Amino acid sequence: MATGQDRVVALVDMDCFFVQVEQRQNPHLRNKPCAVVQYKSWKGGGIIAVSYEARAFGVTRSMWADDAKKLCPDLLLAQVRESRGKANLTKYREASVEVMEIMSRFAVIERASIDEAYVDLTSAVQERLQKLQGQPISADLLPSTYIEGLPQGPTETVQKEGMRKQGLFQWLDSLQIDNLTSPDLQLTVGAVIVEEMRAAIERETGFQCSAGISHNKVLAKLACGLNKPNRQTLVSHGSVPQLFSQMPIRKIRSLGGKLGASVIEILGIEYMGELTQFTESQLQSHFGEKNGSWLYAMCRGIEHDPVKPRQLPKTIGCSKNFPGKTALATREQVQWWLLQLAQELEERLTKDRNDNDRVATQLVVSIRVQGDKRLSSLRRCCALTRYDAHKMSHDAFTVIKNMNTSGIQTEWSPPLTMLFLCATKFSAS
DNA sequence: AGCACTGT
DNA sequence: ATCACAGTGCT
Ligand SMILES: Nc1nc2c(ncn2[C@H]2C[C@H](O)[C@@H](COP(=O)(O)NP(=O)(O)OP(=O)(O)O)O2)c(=O)[nH]1
Ligand SMILES: [Mg+2]
Ligand SMILES: [Mg+2]
Repeated sequence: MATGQDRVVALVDMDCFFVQVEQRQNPHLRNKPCAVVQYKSWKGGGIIAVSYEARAFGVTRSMWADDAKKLCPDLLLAQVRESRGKANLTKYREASVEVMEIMSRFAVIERASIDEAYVDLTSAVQERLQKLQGQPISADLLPSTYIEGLPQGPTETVQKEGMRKQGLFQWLDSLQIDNLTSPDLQLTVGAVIVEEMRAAIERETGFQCSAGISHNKVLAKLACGLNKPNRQTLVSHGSVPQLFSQMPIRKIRSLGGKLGASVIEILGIEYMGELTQFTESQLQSHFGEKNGSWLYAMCRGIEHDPVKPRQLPKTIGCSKNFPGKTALATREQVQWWLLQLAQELEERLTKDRNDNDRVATQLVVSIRVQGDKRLSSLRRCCALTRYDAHKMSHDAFTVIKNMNTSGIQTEWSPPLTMLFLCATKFSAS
């Protein structure tokens, strides 16, 4: 804990998740360059998930499918289901629940996104350590594990699986010889458990995933990306100095945006490791007490954000953009789409209440007007008393109708480029 | 409470 | 003209 080695934390991330879901359903897509796309009409659809075969051609997320086909002519495409005029992600939310439920059998999980979850293995590691007590850890228990930073020094060596094994052997040889620390043993056992977790996910869903194992959430997530796909990486406390010495600051979670850019600009540094030069007080003065404290500890491999026990989303939301000439202008238009959104929301809320024994109590309504730089022009709350689509849509209209700045009966102005309904403030029931 | 930021 | 979500922190 003084060196931030009290916990064993893992981050599991499903490999090209939406693709895997579609590839499981359509075997003709397996082991092929493939992507998942929503809305075929505009340039073949926007790509939101890309198999690794397709990545090898340069296909990326946030790319029009027509442009993707220019890079990858044999690219196959699965379409997001469309329901009530909009993209419907239910299939991937259900697939995500399959996975989370398996992970819960092993430990406390924090659902971080639709396709990844943090795991706190600290207690499971102790449990496992007293079983087989004193018995050595065989390389056969870690068949897909990389040890970041290894192999090193002097004493297969040209291909990747050979590299992995050498690094693992070096790690395990130093373990059983007492040349490593107690937290290093714990991470190793954590990694044995994460192998079993990943094998169970694949056996029971067909989905492959990658994992990071380390002492905190940031290092776990960083480690998870070092060896994708279908592999897991152990980032020990001792590997942090070399790992961070050339790690771009933007690669650390929460520094990929404006804050990270201002750390680079204000301090004149490029890599996470350079942050160790500064005093905590110096970092607090530039970035605030909380950010400074977090940065001072994080650049040394230390962070204390806990794995929250939260397997379910906190909100259930429903949105649609209306770009360009499709922006909503008549009142009958806003009311029709508000109803479409409200109807999908009701279905999902009803399923939620039956599955998870809880009810939302607040309806958040957000819109965007044509010509606003910000992603949201107005957010407004109202009570959510019944799971009734028509009420929610009327209430959503009631709380935005004052945005219309026009006189004509059947006209809305300025036109709306975005509607968003969100149920929140869940309570047991 | 409304908003900005950050992430998948 | 990507888009559809979702969580956290500030004031
Ligand atoms: N609509 C939309 N969906 C997204 C976006 N980013 C991700 N998703 C959806 C699609 C993704 O399938 C899922 C998980 O996102 P990741 O873990 O960041 N990428 P993946 O799991 O696909 O591949 P790997 O993890 O091996 O890099 O969330 C986005 O910008 N937009
Ligand atoms: Mg993923
Ligand atoms: Mg992910």
